Amino acid sequence: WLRRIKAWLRRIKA
Repeated sequence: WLRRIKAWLRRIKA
C-alpha cells in the first residue's frame, strides 16, 4: 500500500 496506492493516487486523482 506504499507503492500501489501512492500510484493509485495517480489513478484515483484523489
